[PDB]
Amino acid sequence: MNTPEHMTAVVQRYVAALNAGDLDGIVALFADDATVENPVGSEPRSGTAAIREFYANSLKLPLAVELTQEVRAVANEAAFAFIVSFEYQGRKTVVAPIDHFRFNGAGKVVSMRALFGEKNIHAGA
Amino acid sequence: MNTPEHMTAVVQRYVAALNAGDLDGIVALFADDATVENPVGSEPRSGTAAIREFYANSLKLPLAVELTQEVRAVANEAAFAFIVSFEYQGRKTVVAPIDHFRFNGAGKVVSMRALFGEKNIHAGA
Ligand SMILES: C[C@]12CC[C@H]3[C@@H](CC[C@H]4CC(=O)CC[C@@H]43)[C@@H]1CCC2=O
Ligand SMILES: C[C@]12CC[C@H]3[C@@H](CC[C@H]4CC(=O)CC[C@@H]43)[C@@H]1CCC2=O
Repeated sequence: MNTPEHMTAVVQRYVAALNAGDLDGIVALFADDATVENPVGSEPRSGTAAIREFYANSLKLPLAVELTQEVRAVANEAAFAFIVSFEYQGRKTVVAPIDHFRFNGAGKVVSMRALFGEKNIHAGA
Repeated sequence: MNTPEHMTAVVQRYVAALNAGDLDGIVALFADDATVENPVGSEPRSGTAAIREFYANSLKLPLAVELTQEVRAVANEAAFAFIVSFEYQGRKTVVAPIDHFRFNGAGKVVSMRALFGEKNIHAGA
């Protein structure tokens, strides 16, 4: 069973791996047949290869990632609020999404969706 | 056509309605075949009648509801972090869930899922 402690630990590990640029660390949290929809509304990317490619590309820039509130976890799901800060096109940018994870029996993330829109993307020029 | 601005406005109306105990106002935001899963993992309430009953029971005891961060809205979906505060017989409780709304083309909410676990239910004060 997915304990709240496990799902919370996985969310923390995810954020830590992103903040450190640990690609293998991020991918290791996902099932081999998992799906990533980032952002919500974009083409779903499934399978280890597609997931690795997505994060590999995201990590081409140093990302400062931090949780901004307590993790919500119940049943086999977790949701969390956080910020991702980086410099893009010579402008300080802070994105504030809410991510949602679904876990399987092995405690692996089988589906992740990052919900953020244009109004959650803050570029300070 | 359902847009990000519309969904965000609906989340604001939803929170204001919860604070006013406006059952009709809350229900008016949902589609006829909408569903409510509170909390995530429990049997979903389906249809106007069931949804109304859910909110009637959920608001018997007055709730102070507040968005704690910006609303996230994109492609027919929205997610928001907030708190629900109430007191009963001297016992204060603050619940911090993350809600996920899915909207249909007509701009009505077809799905509401409230993700929170016991770790998100804070007693004491
Ligand atoms: C700034 C940006 C949106 C915010 C996106 C960024 C690409 C990397 C991802 C990585 C994240 O983890 C949070 C959101 C951020 C886009 C590049 C083009 C664009 O518009
Ligand atoms: C049942 C409950 C009040 C109703 C709250 C619920 C937490 C999730 C939120 C989600 C909503 O969008 C509607 C109101 C509902 C509380 C858990 C503890 C409690 O008393």
